[PDB]
Parts: sequence; C-alpha cells; structure tokens
Amino acid sequence: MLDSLKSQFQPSFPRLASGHYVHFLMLRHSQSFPVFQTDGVLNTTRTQAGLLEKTDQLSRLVMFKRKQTTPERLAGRELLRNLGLTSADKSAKNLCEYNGEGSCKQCPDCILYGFAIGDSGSERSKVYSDSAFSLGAYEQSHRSFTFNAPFEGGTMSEAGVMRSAINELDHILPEVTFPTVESLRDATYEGFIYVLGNLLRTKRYGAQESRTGTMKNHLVGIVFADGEIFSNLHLTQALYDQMGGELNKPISELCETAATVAQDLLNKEPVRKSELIFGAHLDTLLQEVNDIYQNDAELTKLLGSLYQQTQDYATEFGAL
Amino acid sequence: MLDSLKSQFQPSFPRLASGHYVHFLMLRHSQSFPVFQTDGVLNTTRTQAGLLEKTDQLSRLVMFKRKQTTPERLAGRELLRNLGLTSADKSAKNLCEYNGEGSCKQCPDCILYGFAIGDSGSERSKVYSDSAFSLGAYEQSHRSFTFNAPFEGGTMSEAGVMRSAINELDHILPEVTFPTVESLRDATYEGFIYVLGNLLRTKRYGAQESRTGTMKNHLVGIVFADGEIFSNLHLTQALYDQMGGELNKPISELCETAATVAQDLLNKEPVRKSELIFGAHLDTLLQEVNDIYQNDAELTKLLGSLYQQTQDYATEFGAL
Amino acid sequence: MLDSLKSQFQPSFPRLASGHYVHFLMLRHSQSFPVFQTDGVLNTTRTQAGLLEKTDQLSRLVMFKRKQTTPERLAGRELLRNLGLTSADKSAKNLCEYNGEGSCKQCPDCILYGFAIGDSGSERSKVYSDSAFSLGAYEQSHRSFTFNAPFEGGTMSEAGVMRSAINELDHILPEVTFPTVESLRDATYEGFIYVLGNLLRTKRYGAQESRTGTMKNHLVGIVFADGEIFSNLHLTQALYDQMGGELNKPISELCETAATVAQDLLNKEPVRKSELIFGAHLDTLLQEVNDIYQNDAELTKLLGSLYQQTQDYATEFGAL
Repeated sequence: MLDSLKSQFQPSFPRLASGHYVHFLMLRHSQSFPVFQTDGVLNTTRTQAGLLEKTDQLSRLVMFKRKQTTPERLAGRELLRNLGLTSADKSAKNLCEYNGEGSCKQCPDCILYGFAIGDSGSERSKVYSDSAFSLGAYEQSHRSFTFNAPFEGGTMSEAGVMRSAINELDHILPEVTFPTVESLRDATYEGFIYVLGNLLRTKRYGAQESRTGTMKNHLVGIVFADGEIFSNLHLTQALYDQMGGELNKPISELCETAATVAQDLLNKEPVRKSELIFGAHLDTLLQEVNDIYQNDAELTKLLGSLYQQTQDYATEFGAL
Repeated sequence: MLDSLKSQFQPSFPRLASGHYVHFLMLRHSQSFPVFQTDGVLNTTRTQAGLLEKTDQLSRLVMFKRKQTTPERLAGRELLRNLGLTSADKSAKNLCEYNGEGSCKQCPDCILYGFAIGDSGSERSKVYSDSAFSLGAYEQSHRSFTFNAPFEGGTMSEAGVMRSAINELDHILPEVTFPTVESLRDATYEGFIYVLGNLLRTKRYGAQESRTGTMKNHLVGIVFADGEIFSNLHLTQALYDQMGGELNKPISELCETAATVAQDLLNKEPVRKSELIFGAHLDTLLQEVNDIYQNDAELTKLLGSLYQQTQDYATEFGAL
Repeated sequence: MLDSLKSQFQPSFPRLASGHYVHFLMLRHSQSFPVFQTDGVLNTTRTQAGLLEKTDQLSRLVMFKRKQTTPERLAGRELLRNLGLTSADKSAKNLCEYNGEGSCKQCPDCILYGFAIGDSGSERSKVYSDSAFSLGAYEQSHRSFTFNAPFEGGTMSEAGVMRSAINELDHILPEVTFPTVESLRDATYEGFIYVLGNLLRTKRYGAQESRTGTMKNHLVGIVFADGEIFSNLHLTQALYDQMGGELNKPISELCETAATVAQDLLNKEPVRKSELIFGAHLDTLLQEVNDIYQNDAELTKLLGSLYQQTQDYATEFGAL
C-alpha cells in the first residue's frame, strides 16, 4: 500500500505547483461540546439544504476558516519539538516561534502551512483548508449553557446576596458532523505523512481547548488529482440530498454514505484522478500510517527526512 | 456534440480578429466566504437595482477585474506544467515565468491571456472579462469576522501583558451570486477547450486562497457570435428584474432563470448568433468536455496541439 | 519502581509544550443521588449506544465541562493551603484568592489548572478534560425526590401545608458510571504527583458539600503519550459495545473490561506511548503515591519543590 503511493509524489518540494494535489475527504464528528465563534454567538449562516431534492433554506453552523486548521497546525509543531527537530529555547540555533518575527523559515510547519513576517518575506500554505458547515440545521444542533461562578467559601456570595449576572455561552451538540475536504499541494511522501499525521493525530478543535471540543477526524477518502475537487459546502449539500434530511442515523452509515457521495461527485469533476483511496483500501492505508506513527524510529526517520527536505527548499527556493 | 463545434472555430490563430467570438455566460456562486478586496475593505458600488424595479441606489459587491481572470489563468499554467509542456525551473528549454523580468512568448497562457515585457514585445488577451457584480445588495451579502493571533502557549500574554495581535476582516457570504460573461476571440477548438477548461476546473478565487474563497461557476450558456455582448452588470440588472427582488430562491431556480434572461437579452443585441448552446445541449457539451479533462491521453493530445498552434502563432505572428 | 517513572518527565515546566502528555483513564462511579447542573434539569444527550450493535435513541447523562475540573481544583487548593504554602488570609505574603485582581499568578493551581485576570495577565491550563458521558440510558439511570423548607420552627402538621418552593427534582441513580479521560501537558514529576493526588483525593461533585453528591474515582489506567488519546464519549461508546448493553453485572466487571477496552483503543491511535500503566502495575503505583498523601513529612517536600518550580516558571515565562 504505502510503497505504491511513493510513486504519486514529487522527489523534493518544487518551485511552483506541478499540479499534484492530494485531497482528504473527512467527516469531523463533534464530541464534547465544541464552541466556534468570532463574536458573542456561534458562527452560523443560511444555506440551501441540498442540491436537487431538499430545496428549502437551512441555517447551518460554520466551523470558520482557521478553527478548521490551526489545531492541525499547532499539533504538528508539538511533534517537531518532541523529536528535537525544532526548539522553543530562545538561546538555541533550532528556534521556531509562532505569530512573530522569531518564527523560522526552515521547518515543516513554516513551509507546509506558511508564514509572513516582512523580513525574509513569506510563504503560502501548501495545505488548503476551507470553512466547514454542519450537515444538519443549527436549531437542531445546539444549546446555550449558563456557567457557574462561585467563590472559595464554597457558596455563591461574598455575604448577604449572590454574584450578579451569571452568564451564558452557546455550545454545539455531540454527534453533529462537519464534512470537510482539506487539500495538500505539490508535497513529498514524507510531507504527506506529516499532514496526514496532523489530520488523524490532532483532536482538540473548539474554543475552550482545555475544557471541551475533542472531535473525531473520520477520514473517508484520500483522492489524488490534477486540481480542486468539490467545496466543503457542496459535499454537505450533496450528503444531505443523499439522505433526504433524515440525518438522525448511526455514524458509520454516514461514513459509508460520504464515501458513495464522494465517488458520485468525483466522477463528474473535471480533474484527472490517479488514485482514489476509499473503503477497505483506505482502512489498510490508515492503519499502516498509524504503524509509522506509534514507533520512535520510523517517525524519526521520516520527519528527519522531511526536515532535510524542507530545509533544502528553504535554502534553494525560500529565504536567501 | 463537440465534433460539431470544430466547424465554428478557426483552423489556427489569425493575425487579427476575424470576428468569431465565443462567450461563456456563468453564475459564480460563493461556496466559502470569499474576500474580494483591493484596499483593505470589500469592493462595492451603487447601482440601479434592475432595468425596471428601478433605483439609482442599490449598493452591490464587486468581484473586481482581475479577481476572476487570474485564478482561471494560473490553473492553466499549472496544467501546462503537469502535462510537461512548460516548466518552473531555470536552465530548461520550456521555462515559463509569470509577471517576470522575462517570460516565454509561446505557451497557451502567453498567447491566450497575454503578456508584456519592457525590453521586449507584448500581446493582448484573447480572453475578455468585466468586473463581476453581486445580484443582491452588500448589506444582505456580507458579515465581518474578528480574527486574533495569540502566542501558541494559548493566551495573548507575552510574559504578563497582552501583545494584542487582533483585528477584524470583511467577508462575502456563501450562496451569493456574481453573474459573469467571459469571452474568447478568434480561438482554435483546442484553445476553447483550454479556456472552458480553466473556467470549469479552477475553484479558489479571492484573497486568502488557502483558507477561503471556493466558488462554483455554473455555466448557463455558451454563445458563438459575430460580436461583443451585454455586461456583467447588464445581465445582473436583467436577472434582478426577472426575479423582482426574491433573491433567496434555490440555486437550480437561479441557473434556469439566468438562461431565460440571457436568451431574451441575446435577441436584443445586434449580433449574428452562430450557435446558442443552452440547457440540455449545454449539459451534454459540459459532460463531453469533462470526459476530455478526465482522460490523460485525450487531454495530452488536445493541449499538445494547442501548444503547437501557440508556438506557430508565436513564430509567424507573435514576438517570435 | 516509582523513581524510574521520574525520568518520563521534564526537570522544569517548558516555555511551550515539548509534546509529552500523561492521560488518566477513570470510571467515575456514582452513589448518593448526584446533581451535575445549576440550570434546570439533569443534562442529557441522545447518542448512538456504541460503535457496533448500535441505535441512536440513547439519551445518556452528561457531566458538563467544569463539573469535573473545579471540584478537583478546589479540593487541591485546599490541600496546598492545609499543607501551608499559600493562604486565604486577607493580607498575607502568600495569598491566593480564586477570582479577581488579587488572584495568584505563581501557585501550582494557577499554573497547572490556569487563570485569567480578564486583562492584566493569563496562563492557559496544562490539565485537560472534556464533558464526560455516562455508560447508560437516563431512564435506566434516573430517580426523583422533593424539596422541603424547615427554615425556623419549620412545623405545620395540624394545618397540612408546606412552602411555595416544593417541587419534584431529578437525581442520578446509584451504580451509574461516567467514563472519563483527563490529561496534562509538560509536567514536572512533583506536579504529576500533585494532580494525581487531586484526581484520587476528591469525593464531592456539584456546587456544594452538604446532602447528595459524593463519588468513587476508580482509576483504570494512566498512559504516557505524544498526544490526545480517545475522547470522553468514544470510551463510553466503545465500552458499551464491549459490555453488550447489559450493565447490571457487578462493578468489578465494569472495572476489568475498561482496562482491556483501553488496551485495544490505545493500539489504534497514531500516538507513541513511552509508557502505559494498567492492572497489577497500576494498583502497585496507586498504593505508592497514596503513601506520600498520608506521610506529610515527605508530601511537604514534594509540593515544596513544586512551588519552587511553579514560581520559577511564573517569573521565567508565565508573568515576569
């Protein structure tokens, strides 16, 4: 399986895109009450329910554009430090900061996900995400919860009366699904294993990182192609049409439906498709990548390779 | 169907336009929050609402002139490198560089979408665009989103005080339609398949590509005619008249009513119309240009002959 | 044994996560009719019963996002006050109020479990949990009682009346269990023993110490890892499938099955494991750390150095 896929990749990171995309068709299933916001309320927008049959307007939750992908990103940096390929000690040569001018130009994060400082310029993301939409209606997918605010006395008062204005926040129900296609451009085999790593290995998405928003990244297909396949909203609208809106059905049936909708859509997409990894071939591919992780030497090897490569790219086609 | 269209096109690119213009009438539908900006705010302009249901006062969003031509253009250059017709690397015979201190004068991109170089020659675009306009008003078609860039330690605190890396950004909504009429002049058939290819194949349009700005172009008619045709704005104002407000209707009701408006408008413009591909003829033509782009041998052939023609154009009529 | 594990931790808290986690797996068993809400009714969510042999009518109880952080946290702060390294006394040098401008930036609670002063300083939590989901249906986990109000005198038996507050109130039945996973980032060894104490010591759940709401924290494993293990919901779904839905079997059968379900799930996730502790190697760890927790002469030394490290951290990286 994996030994075959090494043929589908570039031998080193190219100057400009050579038209090789790999697309990851995921279902993100909520577990434990994520929050997604850019103001005092959950992000939501009206959409058509589905493409052909289900036709009414339907308010959907929006997993807005970086809640989708900075949890992936920062989970990768956590491994690059753990393997000693980067460091946070400001006196070390291996330094890489985030969101500041100390952020390096050499490491797999900076090159696969991108940077901009001014000095030493900038690099554009090779991982293209999109904003994702809840498969079902917002008004069937949410609750607003009051949050308790006690004092060290073990009771709700300083003295005589309680704390005024105990507040609410709005949270997303478990077992609601955000179908999402994320895509990697012009990468090497190692670079694929780093990004596919981050997608499977990260779990904490929501606002309150340390109290909620662990999610399940149920990857349904990996599709190699010469361009952009369908949008995330187009996959959601198709996936609703295929079920006629009876979305209250078991998660594995929704996972097999997403596989069969993806193939129905991919066969009417104007792109060459060298490999459509789905189903029993994919459950073989993902278990064999989960055996490249779960091992110290196999990761040391590949990521070291990646770093060499990403460093070479930084030296020949990045800064200076 | 496409074997009939070979009779409409010219047998090689001519020295001057002989009046044979092919036009692509499209609705571009936002799939994920585009940014169409030039100056740190979304582009808008006040317009008459429609050709009747009049005002001089409806503010509608602008997909400004380049924001549509470059994403299409660059998806072509990506395919030319992928089919191995051109290359990205210095010290090769078929290098093509974009916006560069030099460039080739030979590849399909250079001859169809155009170039200029200050020490050398220039060539005008065979592909013509307007700025595209939103069918609905700005206030019903946008939201502004806060974004923040913390230290990856999970707070804005730089060891005790807030660096406050926070601002707000303006975004177009999904389900927002930009009616568009692209045009191509004095083409060859494989040149038309290249341009129709780029319109069908590209999806990442706006600013911040790696995170936002998927669209779907639904092509509603391909008109072959002896002249220029209605503006993006004139089509938009006729489509707003035909619906009379009421813009929250389904996407399938928009694509069919746009085809109806386009035919009424095509009867009022002083052009001979050699062919009017709409409806069931169009979703046959699009299905056969899908099976060109999905097939590796056919696509190599067509686009290879295009390469030769554009090279012949270069050495006989272009910058040599 | 326990000082070999001391190697699997850093000699200081780091500036950013160097990618070491330890995760604690625990079946929180209920008795004494608990209440996990201060909002209206016992929190309940419909779920699929499990990953196979599954239906999605299963409205299980949920323990929400701080109803299992704030107990352990307050029960821990009360220890490091009782052992004498911080105080609640109005103007002491070592004062740590739980909220507001006098609240600490340098005691172990503030660095392990987190803080924000609104503005003027914050640090993100190092200990992570999600809302936990019960192993059974609400209708198979439910009893109700009622509220009576003998404030002063409180006797009305010849009149035949009681006060306006009287209502029927739902409470969580005994023999129920709430599988939970908790974890901490980048600990020192004494900080690991501190949190492992707080997990093991705490009895009370909900807002108050009187009447209902005391529970048994049956720790089923601890696992050292390079990232997130399964979700709080995934374990309960996986264990319900393995147990085959018939929950009424003895509590010891719940406790042994969770170690063999953890051993299966832990081998599927893309996560390295420096260590994993279960069965005969877990109970021999737990009896040893509980020996520190009842031998105050060495307990003081442990937390003593924690404070030394917590404050070295607070002035090096936390809040100067």
